[PDB]
Amino acid sequence: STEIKTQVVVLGAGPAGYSAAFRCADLGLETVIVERYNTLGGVCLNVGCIPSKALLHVAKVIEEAKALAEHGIVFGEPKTDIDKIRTWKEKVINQLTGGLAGMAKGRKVKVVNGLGKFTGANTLEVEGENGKTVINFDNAIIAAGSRPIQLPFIPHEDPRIWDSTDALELKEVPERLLVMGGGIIGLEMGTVYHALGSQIDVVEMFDQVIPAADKDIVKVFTKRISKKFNLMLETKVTAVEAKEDGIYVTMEGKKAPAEPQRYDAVLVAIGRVPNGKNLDAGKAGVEVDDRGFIRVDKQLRTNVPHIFAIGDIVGQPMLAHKGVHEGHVAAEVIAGKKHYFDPKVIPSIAYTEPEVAWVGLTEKEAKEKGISYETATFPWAASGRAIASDCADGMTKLIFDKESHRVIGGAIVGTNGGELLGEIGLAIEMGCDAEDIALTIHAHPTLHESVGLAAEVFEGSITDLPNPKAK
Amino acid sequence: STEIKTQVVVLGAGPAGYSAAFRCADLGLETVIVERYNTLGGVCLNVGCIPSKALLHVAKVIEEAKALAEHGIVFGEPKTDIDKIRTWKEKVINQLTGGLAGMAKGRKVKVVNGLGKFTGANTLEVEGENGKTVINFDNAIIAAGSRPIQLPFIPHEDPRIWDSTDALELKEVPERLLVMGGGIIGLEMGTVYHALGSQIDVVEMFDQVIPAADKDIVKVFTKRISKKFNLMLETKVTAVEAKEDGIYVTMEGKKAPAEPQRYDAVLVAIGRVPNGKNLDAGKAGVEVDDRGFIRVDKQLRTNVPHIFAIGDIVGQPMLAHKGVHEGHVAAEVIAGKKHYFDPKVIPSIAYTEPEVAWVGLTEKEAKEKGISYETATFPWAASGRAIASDCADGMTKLIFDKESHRVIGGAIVGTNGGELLGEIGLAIEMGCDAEDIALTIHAHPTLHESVGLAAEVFEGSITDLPNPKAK
Ligand SMILES: Cc1cc2nc3c(=O)[nH]c(=O)nc-3n(C[C@H](O)[C@H](O)[C@H](O)COP(=O)(O)OP(=O)(O)OC[C@H]3O[C@@H](n4cnc5c(N)ncnc54)[C@H](O)[C@@H]3O)c2cc1C
Ligand SMILES: Cc1cc2nc3c(=O)[nH]c(=O)nc-3n(C[C@H](O)[C@H](O)[C@H](O)COP(=O)(O)OP(=O)(O)OC[C@H]3O[C@@H](n4cnc5c(N)ncnc54)[C@H](O)[C@@H]3O)c2cc1C
Repeated sequence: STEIKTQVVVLGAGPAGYSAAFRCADLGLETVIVERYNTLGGVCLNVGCIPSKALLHVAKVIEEAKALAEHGIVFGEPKTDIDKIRTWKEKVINQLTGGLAGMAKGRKVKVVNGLGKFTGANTLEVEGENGKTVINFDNAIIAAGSRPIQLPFIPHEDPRIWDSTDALELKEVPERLLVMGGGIIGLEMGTVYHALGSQIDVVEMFDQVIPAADKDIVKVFTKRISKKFNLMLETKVTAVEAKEDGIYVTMEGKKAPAEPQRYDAVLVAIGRVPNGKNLDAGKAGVEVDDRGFIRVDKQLRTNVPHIFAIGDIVGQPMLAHKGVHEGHVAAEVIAGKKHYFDPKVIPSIAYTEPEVAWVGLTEKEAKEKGISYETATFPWAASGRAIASDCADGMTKLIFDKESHRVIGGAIVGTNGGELLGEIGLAIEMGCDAEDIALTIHAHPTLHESVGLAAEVFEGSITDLPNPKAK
Repeated sequence: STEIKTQVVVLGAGPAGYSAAFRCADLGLETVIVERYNTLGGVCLNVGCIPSKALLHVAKVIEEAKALAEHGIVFGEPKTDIDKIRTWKEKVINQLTGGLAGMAKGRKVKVVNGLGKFTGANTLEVEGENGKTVINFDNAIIAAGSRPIQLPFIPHEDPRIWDSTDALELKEVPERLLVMGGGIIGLEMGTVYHALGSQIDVVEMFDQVIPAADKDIVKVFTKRISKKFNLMLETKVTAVEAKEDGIYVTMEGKKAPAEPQRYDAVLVAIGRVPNGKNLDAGKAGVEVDDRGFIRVDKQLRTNVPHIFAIGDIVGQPMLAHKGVHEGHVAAEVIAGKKHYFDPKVIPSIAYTEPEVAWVGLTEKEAKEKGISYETATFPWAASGRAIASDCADGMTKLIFDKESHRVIGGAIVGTNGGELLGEIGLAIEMGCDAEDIALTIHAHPTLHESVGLAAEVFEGSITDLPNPKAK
């Protein structure tokens, strides 16, 4: 065995973890990062956002190429080699995980391979293949992330029952695939496999996919994917049978078929739960809650002043950008700076086609916390760029506080829609009002000028559309 | 003949004109718009930005499809029908011009077909097929736009010598095409024709394409298109001969070939000049300058208090978004409101592949008006989204004022790069400083988060990069 000592040890090397660690190094702190897997970057880099975007990019080009056929460019069908696609994806990932190790070396952050668990309130041991390493620390940042949900009546040991990780290994292209969960992750994998040939069924208990998004926004999305997928909303999987020739799924609800359906694979994309209970947090005084989260305060302090928690392990939303930013705050706080983590806004994007992107308050949220608001919408059907890009069903929506006229939220549905959120997130943060946005000159013809036009709709000054607001 | 009377007559129905007209109608003014061609929307809609986007979209998918070949999706070569591509383009345009007429009717803006010229300081006649219509007006908005430059030693009567209009009719795919002018318009048509098969030569007097954009930005662009085009910088066309088997072009300068080269067509994309001298502006008191522009003030007043000018006919930049905004100000001013047109920022975008987009001060501009500044760059090679989208050469650049820390400019080179300008234009308008941007949470993985990352580079807080700034 062996024993070492530093100021800061970080547990987990996803976006939250290594962000904190690198920020610690840069603030002149002595840092060690503990990670159980062979590479850094955690879920996001290895089995998450990045691999997903690579496959989604491929799926998009395929679908866009095919659409050109009726305009005079006929590619015919792709000859496809999933093994090479898989190799590309692995190349993209390895490039980035290399950079991460590289930068970890440049910042002299020691990396330790093992599963780490808390010994005492100042001691953490990692049992990695290497040996038993005991770590003595002044400060600890817990960043151990989350994992996919499993149901108990489901045969999760059968290789045809997939979690997201399995979907992204791109083992095969199932002829008929069931997606359990009309959430973001599930809808994205649906998009990938449909491009590659799979027939897609989605089963969702709620009455709309992407439950958190507004109704009008998801209405546009749904009218788009219901052409591609078989959507079974307000419907529920009651039984799952592993048979030789398939997975037999029995459903009940509004769209349930009478008989059990046979599928070649089933992706269970129900959600994710925190890894809070697996660190022996108890043995360092840190309190885990019932659901698995390690609750923290504006400074990312656990109930143990010198032990911090960041990322998915801390609560919704389980998004990468959240983790990074909390990681920075947590490092800065340890390094003495008086900083706090409280963003008024956190963006969310579904990178389906069309994309569904939103930030700030949704109508639902305001309609519930009793905020009085007005919305303004610009439909892409009136957008030169959108028509010319053959993506003319989409809308940009801004949500204003009706007496301050301040922008409190925004949403997009459309191709490359997610790239419009930067402007909206910035405006909310800066306290912009409709006039500020409307009078900013937006390039023509872009999609993002729809943001400014939405504002003009509010101001009742818009000319690119019939204008009922003024006389 | 026939004679009519209204409060406002608008001359020209491009983006500036119909914007002004529609804004006038909405402000309760009696408006007539005069346009010489059969459809509304002017150059931008009919032979400009829209047709260009349509063809550019097609070209992009073609190039993106072809690149998938080395990843496991092999489409092989497209069977192409330029006549159908042409029909598509004409469909996209007709849809939008239909909407224009429609909205013109809904706003009860009378449209008059003819070439209009100024009779007196309150009287304009239009000679259209229809007849002779004399128009008596209280106010006139001049929005007659610009036209492409022609050189005099060039045989412009030869159908193989093209302006942009000719390029966009997509008559044929020349085997060998010469683009005169490494400006935006020229570089974009090069991109279209290369996708459809044309061999491309560009000849540019300056030492870089897109002269106005920063060196470091265009460096990245150039290293990309120099793989596709034959770039002849610091080179000049001295002669052009119409022969049976081609157009023989003689060049001199740094990259000039010894002998004249034979080309199947030559696109002359040197620039555009104002239509200021063709309206008999003289006969209404309006003064035209030497170069063709109708100079105006912060309110878009000509030297004749009740006669306004908007759009290309007024000065650089000759961009559609400028025209629209001025058109609104001009209408509002006429309707009594005390409004002014002075934006601190006007974006520019080349919709090539990769895109080159910039807004606010460039390094050049500041290095000349003696502003002391610092820049921050984020290279896309470090971008997960960019790598995963197979577009990993690109950079986002923010230019800050070094004592206010305010953002004064920004530029992007990369795929869909133009959609990132909205955020940057807004921040400059709002007077944001690097911290405001850096602390705004940007979605991961998007391209636009490179904006926030560039700011973090400036703050010296960035962790997605080796950070030099912090010890
Ligand atoms: C399919 C999919 C798609 C996604 N797409 C997006 C997206 O588009 N945008 C977005 O923002 N987010 C996306 N996410 C969510 C995102 O990946 C997570 O929010 C993010 O990875 C959380 O990072 P983290 O640092 O908190 O945890 P993780 O990335 O989970 O990192 C935790 C690390 O700690 C390690 N670890 C755990 N326990 C121990 C132990 N005790 N000892 C040593 N090491 C340990 C784990 O191995 C892991 O590497 C996606 C997720 C999935 C699954
Ligand atoms: C190939 C190309 C690509 C372009 N791409 C972009 C781009 O991506 N982004 C961008 O912002 N801009 C782009 N532009 C520039 C943009 O098209 C112009 O800035 C815009 O059209 C200017 O609009 P306007 O109303 O000022 O003038 P115009 O669009 O030129 O409209 C003037 C109208 O007045 C009419 N007219 C002129 N004289 C008379 C007469 N005396 N009587 C009656 N009618 C008359 C003309 O027929 C015309 O319809 C592009 C231009 C070209 C050529």
